[PDB]
Amino acid sequence: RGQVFDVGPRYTNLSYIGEGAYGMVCSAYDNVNKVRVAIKKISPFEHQTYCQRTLREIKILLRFRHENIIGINDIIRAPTIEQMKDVYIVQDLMETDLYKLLKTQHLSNDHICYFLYQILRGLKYIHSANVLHRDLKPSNLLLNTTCDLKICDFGLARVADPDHDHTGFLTEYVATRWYRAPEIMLNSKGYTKSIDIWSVGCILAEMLSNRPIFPGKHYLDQLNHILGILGSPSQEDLNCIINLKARNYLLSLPHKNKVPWNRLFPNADSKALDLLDKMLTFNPHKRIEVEQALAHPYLEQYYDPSDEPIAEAPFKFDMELDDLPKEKLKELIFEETARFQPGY
Ligand SMILES: O=C(N[C@H](CO)c1ccc(F)c(Cl)c1)c1cc(-c2n[nH]cc2-c2cccc(Cl)c2)c[nH]1
Repeated sequence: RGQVFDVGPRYTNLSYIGEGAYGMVCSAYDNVNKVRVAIKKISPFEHQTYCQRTLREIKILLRFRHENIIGINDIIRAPTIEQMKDVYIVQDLMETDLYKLLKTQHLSNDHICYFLYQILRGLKYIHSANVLHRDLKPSNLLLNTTCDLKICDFGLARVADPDHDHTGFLTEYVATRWYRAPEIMLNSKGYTKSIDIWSVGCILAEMLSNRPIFPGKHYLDQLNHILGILGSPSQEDLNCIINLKARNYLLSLPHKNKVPWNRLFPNADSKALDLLDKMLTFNPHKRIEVEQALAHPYLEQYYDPSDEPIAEAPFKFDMELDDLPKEKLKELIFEETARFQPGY
């Protein structure tokens, strides 16, 4: 089962937790700190896109330190670049993720409130570093037995660049469909923080209902679902969309009215539906920002600005990775991981 999982002398006792495209995660015993950790094997070097997501996660996570964000406490790889085929990343061990919880567990308002807070608290740190996660969703939210939440997988994360956000209509995207903001299908590259707030809103809705709020089955169908609930965008909102093919598509649509949140979520806290509304606002300029969300009445019993830390060192203009070849991406992954080598 546990294939070629070659963590050195330090980590023993492996258990298969899960898999993915180009890697595997197992639990293991840290014979140094005596604590049982999580280790993720990565085999990305064949594809440039994988090397690009591996490099992004490592640069960022090594520079981040926050309780609601997953850490990288160690990295294991071959001593030379020629010999390095895989990379192992040691990270926090968490019992489950939110995606698995929503399948079998119904969350109490208290849990929804607490999970939401921790997501926003950690998102604040990320955004304060001028970084967008860009792939927030239930499966990227980890929980332990005492319901501590940590955000993971920054393979899609980018440095904010709102000046280069505008793009054409139905422009290709990578992040998960159900949690994709409307503007992504319209005129946005997803380079503004408002992208994350939308996903978090979709996650809030899903926590109230245990099912996706906008479960589109393909690219354009995603927009249909969102507009089916939010209704036709106002004139003022349409004017913010200057692209003609995007505006005209929205104009070609029949008028639809807003479907009441309380109609969708009968048992839901009204304070929760009010915030949900602010998060799932069509216009990304009007959409609530992370610090407003934290200060929202629904999260009153947790809100504490001084206990909600921001990044010490924010990333500057984007990392320029989209350009470099696999070969150069492997070197950068090599040099970024050097510090964890005993020969260092
Ligand atoms: O980076 C992590 N996961 C990303 C996306 O979620 C990933 C999963 C597979 C893969 F093949 C890749 Cl490339 C990326 C991660 C999870 C845990 C992690 N601690 N404790 C438990 C886990 C865990 C929970 C559920 C499922 C898994 Cl599998 C692991 C650490 N780090």
